[PDB]
Amino acid sequence: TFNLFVGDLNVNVDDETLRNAFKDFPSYLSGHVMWDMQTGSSRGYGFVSFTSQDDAQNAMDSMQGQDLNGRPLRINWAAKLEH
Repeated sequence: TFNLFVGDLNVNVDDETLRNAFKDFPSYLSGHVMWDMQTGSSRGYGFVSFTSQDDAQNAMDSMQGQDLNGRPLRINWAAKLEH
């Protein structure tokens, strides 16, 4: 699969909100907002999965810096979180 890291999420963005923003893009599979399992609070980022690399690439480019709940989406290829 081909996976996007979606950053700069408003802490009020839940799974439903994130999924609704990406649901209709070609090859979309799923979306999840990350939250701190010791507090329950959103980490302000999430992931969106696709069957196709080209389709994940286009969804990223289409949504890059677009506003969701007042905050610009900061999108990149999913990768190990640093530091």
